[PDB]
Amino acid sequence: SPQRIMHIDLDYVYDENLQQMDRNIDVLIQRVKDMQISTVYLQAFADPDGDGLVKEVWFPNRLLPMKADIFSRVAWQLRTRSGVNIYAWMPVLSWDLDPTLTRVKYLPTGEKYHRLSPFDDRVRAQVGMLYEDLAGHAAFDGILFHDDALLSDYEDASAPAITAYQQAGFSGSLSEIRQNPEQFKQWARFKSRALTDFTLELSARVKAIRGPHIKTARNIFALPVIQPESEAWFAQNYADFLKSYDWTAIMAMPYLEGVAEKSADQWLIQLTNQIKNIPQAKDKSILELQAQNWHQAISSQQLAHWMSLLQLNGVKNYGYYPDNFLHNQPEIDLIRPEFSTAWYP
Repeated sequence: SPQRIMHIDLDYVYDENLQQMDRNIDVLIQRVKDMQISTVYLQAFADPDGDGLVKEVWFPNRLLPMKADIFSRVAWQLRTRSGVNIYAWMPVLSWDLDPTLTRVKYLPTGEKYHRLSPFDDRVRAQVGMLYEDLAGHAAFDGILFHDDALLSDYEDASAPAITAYQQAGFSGSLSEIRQNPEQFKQWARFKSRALTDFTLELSARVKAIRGPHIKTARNIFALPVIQPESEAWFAQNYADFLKSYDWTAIMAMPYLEGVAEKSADQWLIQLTNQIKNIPQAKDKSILELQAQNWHQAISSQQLAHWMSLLQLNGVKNYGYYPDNFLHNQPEIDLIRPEFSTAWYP
């Protein structure tokens, strides 16, 4: 009954030698089966170097090269052999599409992921096509919208964004908006809503092909959850996520956030406190722990400890990213007792 998530990169199975690649996939399938959990968030795009721009994907499509046709069959094998549902993990904005498409612009007079602008209708149509191509070539149970759906307090300064702000009733001058706290706050919420609405447009396109049973999840950064004024520079709002998606996947990753080593546990506890202060928020949230320190491995002992910590703090829905499945990291013998749902009726 509780949700237990393995967040997996298909980058880790890839090999130009398909025979070897299929052997790698076999290990993945067995690994997830052995963990006895509920859900895999499965990478639909390639990004082995973590360059923050997607140039190729793991499924046939109309716009970008397919590095390998592996998403469909890995999704299928996980669902039928490994006992899990599958969310296709997709970027929202960070796509290396046509150069004439509008990119998110930073405020020219501003103090100082490679993202396309969600306010350009052509961006929305082309990203839409990619989601439609995914939906039309694979079977899966949900969509995980990537953490790249964010905008800073100096974004988006592009022409289509400015037009959208003006249509919404704001000044066309972002600097004038920023000079006034009341406007600045309302502008932040507008951007949050705009990003959310774009994801929901994409979900609708997938549902027009896969049908209405598709669930939605989206990654949210920890700051908008634990210090909500930070919405101003993230364009992510926790309550908005909880109302808009089936699952809000919180990146409960203290070391990614640069939290001091000995303060990780207290940071996690504080996050659970904030969540529990919103009724049923924990019931619609997944807390994703980190299994790597960006890279070294987080010890299996530490990761299991964090999972114990979440349970003891009343959080039952959780998971981790990434899984080094070809190398048993984290060690299944140590993680499984704090992760498996097999005991649950």
